[PDB]
Amino acid sequence: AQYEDGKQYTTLEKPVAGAPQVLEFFSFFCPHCYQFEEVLHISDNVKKKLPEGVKMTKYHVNFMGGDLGKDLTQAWAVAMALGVEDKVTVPLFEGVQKTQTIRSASDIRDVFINAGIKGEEYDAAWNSFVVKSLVAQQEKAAADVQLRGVPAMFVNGKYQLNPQGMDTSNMDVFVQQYADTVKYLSEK
Repeated sequence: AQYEDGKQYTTLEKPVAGAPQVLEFFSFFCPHCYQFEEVLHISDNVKKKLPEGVKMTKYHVNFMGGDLGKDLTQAWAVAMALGVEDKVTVPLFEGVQKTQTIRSASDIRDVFINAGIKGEEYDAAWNSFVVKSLVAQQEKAAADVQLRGVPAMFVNGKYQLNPQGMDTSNMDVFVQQYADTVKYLSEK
């Protein structure tokens, strides 16, 4: 065929019931994730080709960057609860990988403050049980698929995107092939 298991995707031996339709995993420490976000705009281009009525989910992971890795997962939980993913994503990546000004939870907080979320609002979010369970979700979703690498995308809990099997000569062509694959998998 033109889309083959083990080529543009792999199949999970252990499918995950009740999984989000389109599930993406990343880490602010993850160098390809930086590419995916800032240069390739993967998430965005996938969304543009998805049928709609389709939920898109994105979660942070713990297994990179030790202690700060977990701070970042709790902070992404804060971003999700407050709906401010799109104001903090770029400065978190640049603060971690470009400028390296993020070294503690307090520095993560500064990014949100500078993005205009109020201190009081952030610290209440940070400390809230709704954020705790949002952290639990991120971890549980990763655990459900035995996740050991990012970036990672899963469709309907059964398919995993395999970008290593796509041409990288052209970044544009890489992204479209990627998004078209998600769409293919989506209609499976």
